[PDB]
Amino acid sequence: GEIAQGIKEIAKGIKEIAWGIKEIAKGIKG
Amino acid sequence: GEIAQGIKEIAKGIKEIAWGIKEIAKGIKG
Amino acid sequence: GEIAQGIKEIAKGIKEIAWGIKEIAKGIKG
Amino acid sequence: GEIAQGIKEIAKGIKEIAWGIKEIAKGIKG
Amino acid sequence: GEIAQGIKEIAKGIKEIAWGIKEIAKGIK
Amino acid sequence: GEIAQGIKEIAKGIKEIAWGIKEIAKGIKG
Amino acid sequence: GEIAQGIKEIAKGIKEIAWGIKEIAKGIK
Repeated sequence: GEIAQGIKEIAKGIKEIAWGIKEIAKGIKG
Repeated sequence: GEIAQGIKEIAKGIKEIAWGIKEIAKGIKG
Repeated sequence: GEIAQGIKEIAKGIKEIAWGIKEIAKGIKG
Repeated sequence: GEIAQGIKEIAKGIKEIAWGIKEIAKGIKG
Repeated sequence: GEIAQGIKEIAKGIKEIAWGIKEIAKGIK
Repeated sequence: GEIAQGIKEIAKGIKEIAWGIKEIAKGIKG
Repeated sequence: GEIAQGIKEIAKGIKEIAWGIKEIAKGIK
């Protein structure tokens, strides 16, 4: 259960990186 | 099943990062 | 236990990357 | 099989990130 | 034990990436 | 064996990201 | 053993990313 929870927290962090990269792409296009 | 679901969510986030990086590459090349 | 702890430490580092990427996006946006 | 498939999808997305990063390096060198 | 050690070495490297990214954000600012 | 192969494919893609990041560093330093 | 070896190769690649990101931060600075 602690392994499944760690993996889910990785997935959450990866989604937050994807959001940040999209914000960089928008900044560059500005 | 929760481990397989976490790994699939990581894969989804990584694909969204790939899309964002490609958008940055296109923005810079503009 | 050591595997679950290592995975949690990966998740912590990935969150720190997400914060850094957000700070880059803010810098680019001015 | 679902775990092996998720891991393979992570590998595919990571290779797509590598391609994008190489295109950023090309854009900067322009 | 070799798997746990490899995972811990990934964690260490990811933290060092985080520090570098923060330094980029400071450089841009 | 399918899990070991997926992990090795992730390792390959991570090395290709490392190469691209180094090419960015060289581009900027130019 | 093949799983432990793959994880160790990921750790090596992550450390090389960390080095590259540090070089970017130095370049911007």
